[PDB]
Amino acid sequence: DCGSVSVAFPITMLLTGFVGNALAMLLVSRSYRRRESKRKKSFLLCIGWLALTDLVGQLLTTPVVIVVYLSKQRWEHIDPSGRLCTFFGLTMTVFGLSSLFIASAMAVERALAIRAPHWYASHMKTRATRAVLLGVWLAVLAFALLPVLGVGQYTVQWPGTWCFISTNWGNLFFASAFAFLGLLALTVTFSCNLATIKALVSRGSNIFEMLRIDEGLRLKIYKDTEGYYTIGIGHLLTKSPSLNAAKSELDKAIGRNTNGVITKDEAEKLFNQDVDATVRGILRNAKLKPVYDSLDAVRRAALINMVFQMGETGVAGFTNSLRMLQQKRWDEAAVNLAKSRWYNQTPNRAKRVITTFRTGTWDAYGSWGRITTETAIQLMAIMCVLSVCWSPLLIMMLKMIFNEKQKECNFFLIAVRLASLNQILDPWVYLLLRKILGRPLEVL
Ligand SMILES: CCCC[C@](C)(O)C/C=C/[C@H]1[C@H](O)CC(=O)[C@@H]1CCCCCCC(=O)O
Ligand SMILES: CCCCCCCC/C=C\CCCCCCCC(=O)O
Repeated sequence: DCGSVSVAFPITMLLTGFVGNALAMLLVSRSYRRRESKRKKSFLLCIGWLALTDLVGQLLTTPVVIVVYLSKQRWEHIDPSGRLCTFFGLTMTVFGLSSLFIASAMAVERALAIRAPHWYASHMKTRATRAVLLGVWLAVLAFALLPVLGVGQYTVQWPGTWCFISTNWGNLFFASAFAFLGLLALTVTFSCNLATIKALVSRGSNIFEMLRIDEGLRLKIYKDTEGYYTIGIGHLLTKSPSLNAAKSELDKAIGRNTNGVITKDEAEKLFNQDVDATVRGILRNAKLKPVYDSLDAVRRAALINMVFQMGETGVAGFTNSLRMLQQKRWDEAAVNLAKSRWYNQTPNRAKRVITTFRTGTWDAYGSWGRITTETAIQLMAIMCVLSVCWSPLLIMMLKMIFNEKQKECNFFLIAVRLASLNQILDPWVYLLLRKILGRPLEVL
């Protein structure tokens, strides 16, 4: 095929891939080193690492492909020894699997953040995410080093412009392993992305999710530190030690026979009741009432959060902080709240609350604005792009293992070219398209 064999493909592919990935890295560096409030620096860390992984993979492969075209093909002439072909095979496989596993790591992380928000906020440290991206790399590099040892081999592919995984036992096992490793990556990505979208639709009110991150959600009847029956977001059922008395208390509050188990919607209903009662306490308190009225809906949630943690009297003791809230001295009020025994006992919770009072945003807890639909469309796009670009290669390889005269050589070049396109689209899908086309979103 005179059409498929052209130097115009690697030239335009390298050009588009280079610009996108070098710029994605530049924007990530400007957005991460800021030192603000949110610990979502790990999401920037993954995108930044993905851009680097994609850029290096293109810089190491494409110049060789260009050189063989200029020399008038015959890879075996330019490389009589097996060094460049095995190296090319290695660099194609290590950077190919790394892109798919980083895409999967992000999918898993987003899913954990939304499906288990309480556990995510306390268990992370950021050092774990940096170690995972290092570990994934070494595990992939070790697998890619198998033909060097003896398991499988890297051969010259049609039209003699590139090298890849060859398709008795060693060659077939190494090829099958790559095929199943690639399909596992796509299945893990699709599953976590579908789970995330489903959960974004299920999301409750902004107050509900705020206290879920701070206190946690339990849908089964459990005992607290004092031994009292509790459910949902810290809702005490009864002070009686009887389990029967607790199940009948929950059944009265809900309506139906729950038998210790409830739904997120029912937990939100019990939470909304607790919100009504805490507002009653605030309005009845002489000191908390003028503060509550002067504050906006977002800042009121930060006050309700404090009342849930310390109680009506506990919050009232912060006389100096409350006076600054009505006077709208947000920066000064933050300092006085930080100078407390509460801040030292629960540093992560106090930091998220103080930021909500200071900025008047949900930023410390998450997005939840118009970004909730923006993320849904972005996750949907990932699944579409990843499947069209990476499925033909993976299916072609499984077909080759299962065993002009054949037109498989022509389609295999189309298949690897599509898989290479995924690492050109990556900076656009994950960062650049949102950062550039952020204005037409408000227009539409
Ligand atoms: C198998 C998946 C590898 C994907 C990768 C890790 O991202 C590396 C691909 C790099 C491409 C780049 O995107 C432009 C280029 O040239 C590289 C090799 C393309 C395959 C060989 C085709 C040879 C030809 O054009 O005749
Ligand atoms: C606005 C988003 C930017 C997207 C840029 C698109 C980059 C496309 C670059 C090169 C085309 C790659 C060719 C892959 C198709 C394989 C078919 C073939 O070999 O004929």
